[PDB]
Amino acid sequence: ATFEIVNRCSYTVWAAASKGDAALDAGGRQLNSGESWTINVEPGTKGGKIWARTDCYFDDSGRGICRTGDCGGLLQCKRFGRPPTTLAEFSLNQYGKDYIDISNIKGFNVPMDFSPTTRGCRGVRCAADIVGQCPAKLKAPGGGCNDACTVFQTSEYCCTTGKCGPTEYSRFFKRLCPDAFSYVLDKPTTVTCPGSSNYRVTFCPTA
Repeated sequence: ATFEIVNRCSYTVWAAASKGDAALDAGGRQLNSGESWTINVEPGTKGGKIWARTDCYFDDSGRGICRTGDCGGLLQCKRFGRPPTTLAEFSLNQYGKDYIDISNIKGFNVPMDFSPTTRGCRGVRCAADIVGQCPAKLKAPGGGCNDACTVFQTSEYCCTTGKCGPTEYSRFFKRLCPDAFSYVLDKPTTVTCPGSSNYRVTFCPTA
């Protein structure tokens, strides 16, 4: 499957793509404002994620740091990134279909659209100004808006026991972005797409 990753933000981002225990394609790349990077993701990839990283530094060997979304200091990510990270999430070729969503469960750093470029379904978007409107207790001093599990480490926010409800913090993310997951047991906003669809992830889709 191809994923076209497009940075429409006015700032550079370092895109990342991983399934948690491995890179997808090269795992990460710099995207200046307006640049597009197309990756190939193996069919059947389960639990894949794409995100943006901000304010990164890397040396000539590809090691360094990002202020949001850092994946163990690597330019080419092979693990998931440090919150806060808006997440494009997908599982491909699962019994004939693909499944896509956007999640704020790991916080928000950059607005995003995640849409098919092929027929048969609809995209999802979280492009409100969540960082500007972020509750004071969730603001990440490094940049971004953390989720409440990251900040407070409770069973209720992290849904550790499997039985959590919405919270004042999850409801903030859900009010600003109704079509993204705001907590683990949110009513799902997953879209079913034809198996083997192709996609575009656009950072900062609106102005």
